[PDB]
Amino acid sequence: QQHLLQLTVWGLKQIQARILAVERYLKDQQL
Amino acid sequence: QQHLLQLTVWGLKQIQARILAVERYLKDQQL
Amino acid sequence: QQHLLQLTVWGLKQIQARILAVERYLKDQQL
Repeated sequence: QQHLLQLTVWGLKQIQARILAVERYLKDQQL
Repeated sequence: QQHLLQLTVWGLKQIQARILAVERYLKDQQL
Repeated sequence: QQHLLQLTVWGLKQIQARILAVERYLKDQQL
């Protein structure tokens, strides 16, 4: 099967990690 | 029931709020 | 029909584009 809901939950987790990386970057670069 | 699609729609809304916070931060800190 | 999973996959794609815009902004503004 294609399990698009499971794939989407995974895509959600990848985007959370990208936003967390940007939050950290801002902190680390002291903006 | 577990309603994973509803949970995922909610998770989507939390990530939109996190990205909006970063967009605002950039504006507010004048980068 | 309402196809909430398809709508959510689309919402996912809009949020990826917003995060990519912020990643690019940081690069372009040289933070």
